[PDB]
Amino acid sequence: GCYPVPYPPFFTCDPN
Repeated sequence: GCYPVPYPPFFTCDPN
């Protein structure tokens, strides 16, 4: 699952 974040990178993704 990937969701937006405040701190860069703005793209986050889980290890699963």
